[PDB]
Amino acid sequence: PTAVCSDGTRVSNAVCCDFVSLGQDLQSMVLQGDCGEDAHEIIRLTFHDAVAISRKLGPSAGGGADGSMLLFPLVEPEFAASNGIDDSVNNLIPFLSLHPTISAGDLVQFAGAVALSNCPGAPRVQFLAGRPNHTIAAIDGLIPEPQDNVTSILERFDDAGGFTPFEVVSLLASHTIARADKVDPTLDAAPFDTTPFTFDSQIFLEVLLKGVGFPGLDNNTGEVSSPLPLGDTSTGGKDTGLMRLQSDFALAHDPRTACFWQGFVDQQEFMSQSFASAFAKLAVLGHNTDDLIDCSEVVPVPKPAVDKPTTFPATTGPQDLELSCLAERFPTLSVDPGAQETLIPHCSDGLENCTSVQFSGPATDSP
Ligand code: HEM
Ligand SMILES: [Ca+2]
Ligand SMILES: [Ca+2]
Ligand SMILES: [Mn+2]
Ligand SMILES: [Mn+2]
Repeated sequence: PTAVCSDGTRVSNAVCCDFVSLGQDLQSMVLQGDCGEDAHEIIRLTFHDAVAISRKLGPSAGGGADGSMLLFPLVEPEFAASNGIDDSVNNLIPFLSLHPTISAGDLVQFAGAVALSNCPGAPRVQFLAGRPNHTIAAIDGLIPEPQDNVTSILERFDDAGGFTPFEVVSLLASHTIARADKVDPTLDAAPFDTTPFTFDSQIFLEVLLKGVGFPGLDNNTGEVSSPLPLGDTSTGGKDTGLMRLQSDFALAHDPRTACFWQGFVDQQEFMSQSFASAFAKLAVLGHNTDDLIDCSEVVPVPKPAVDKPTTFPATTGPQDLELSCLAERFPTLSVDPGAQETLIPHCSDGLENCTSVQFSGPATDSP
């Protein structure tokens, strides 16, 4: 039966109402309404928590979206594939006691939904509640790494939850708001696209440009050359140059995924809807949706997509593209004016001095 919540929201089930105050606390205490560092790491955690599940190995290998990352913070966060995930994990642990009617699995996925809503252009994702509050730690080896090839990547997603190559590329839209802190031991927050605080299709276009150099070292595992490597870090600045993952490069050029990859370029609505569909499927891995309840209405309405069209970043152009998809012509797009590479801002407000909430906690990371 229906009820209305404290902020006035109509809900199909009154047990959805407990998520209202949780969302408010996630914003006030961690996310701060920003599509910033803390939001990005929390979105990354939804994937690390959910994908640790295997059809072929059976339930003992992992329970998927079950909050195992939070309930066993001394196990999975410290596996090599998850180096750096401790930040999100430690930020979320306190909410377990603060909102004890909400399972760790629900907490992770709801935090991800709220985090996404802070990012201009992101979809309002489905949110189902009712994941059980108990599980066990997954085994190591279930999380794809940037050095993995496409066959491996596709097999892992298929084994986790029957994701198709389209769904995999759709999920990787998330790298439109992604940066790397661990891939290069000399770099902090190296962005994967020129708008890491905007949920747009720049990532799809920019992975297709010819690489020309590196923002840091030239020999990091899982990293390939970037088309826009220049930053201001060599002189003490925080605007790290753009980084490209080997896995993104490979997905953009593999015959199984290349057309899906390019298909999202300058297709904002198609990209956000496709991400939303694949993400909703990721969010319930390890669960039958019949055992869950629909609490989608308590997901905040996201910031709207920006006005700006998809364009070539300064100093780049269509002549720099490496195309692989024969089925669809790459669209004609404007080029941003400028003779020099434009620094990619370290903060959503365009400055370099922003700071982020970080709670201390039991999960740890390595350099
Ligand atoms: C083949 C699959 C994937 C690979 C190889 C991969 C790899 C990576 C790597 C290497 C980083 C940088 C981590 C660091 O050094 O700090 C990263 C960050 C990130 N990942 Fe992915 N990822 C994959 C899929 C996904 C999916 C499915 C999602 C979400 C649906 C996701 C969301 C994110 C986000 C939001 C960040 C940014 C975190 C931040 O900026 O602080 N990734 N990913
Ligand atoms: Ca898990
Ligand atoms: Ca972006
Ligand atoms: Mn960190
Ligand atoms: Mn990060």
